[PDB]
Amino acid sequence: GDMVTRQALRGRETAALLKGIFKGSPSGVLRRLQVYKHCVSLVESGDLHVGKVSEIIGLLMLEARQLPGHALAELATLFVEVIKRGSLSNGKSLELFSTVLTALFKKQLINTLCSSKWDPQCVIHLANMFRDIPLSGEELQ
Repeated sequence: GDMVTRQALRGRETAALLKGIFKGSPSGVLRRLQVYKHCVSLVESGDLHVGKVSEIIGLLMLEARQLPGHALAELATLFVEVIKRGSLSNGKSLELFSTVLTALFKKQLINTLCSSKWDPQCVIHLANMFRDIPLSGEELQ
């Protein structure tokens, strides 16, 4: 994954890396999860252009449907940890988290999110994510 991260400076080969992820998919789950976490970190860096980040997020959302429950839960926990760290400055991570939540312990996940303290200057992005995936009657209150 580190080599792919180094090679994805231009952003042209990242799609080929996704094919490599497919080569991982058909050991595979852990490599895919690590690649997803590193891609989330790279998008959080913000160095990549808007179009490349949008295409990468779309491809990741499309590919996340086939992933198993354990990898999805691990990615959700990592996203919650990143939100607690408050190092997010783009809505692409919010869209990815919304897609992961839509794929679907979900009630416990949103309850734990509710118990947490929000980071100022990211409340609008949290609201964007919440309208992306609606909550229940009691959690929304």
